[PDB]
Amino acid sequence: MCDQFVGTWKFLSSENFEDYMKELGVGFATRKMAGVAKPNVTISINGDVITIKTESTFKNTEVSFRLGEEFDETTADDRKTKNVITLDNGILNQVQKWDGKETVIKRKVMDGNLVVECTMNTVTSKRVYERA
Repeated sequence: MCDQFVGTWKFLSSENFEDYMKELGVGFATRKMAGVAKPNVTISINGDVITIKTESTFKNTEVSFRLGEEFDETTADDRKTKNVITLDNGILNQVQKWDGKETVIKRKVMDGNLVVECTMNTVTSKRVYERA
């Protein structure tokens, strides 16, 4: 019926993740630990406030936001970013901006799988997660 964002998702696979993180400017070596982790992402909703909590990784993070409203995030690679997330037809669209640069992270639920497609400049990278 509806499998939607809320709940807990376990890494399954990734594609092109290395060239994306290079495009972002992630340092050689942070790129390494990022490619061995199998992160667990929990999406939780409290009223009109979404929380995306990333665990089982090298550096755990938690971001809480309201749709359409701009917020700050210091990312697990030390970027200091401004973000706006919107929702259109079941896809969360995050626009992440630091230094005249920008990345777009799209999240969509497809049949108990969460597909996160990240795009910067030329480069796109897909990560798939399985519902826990």
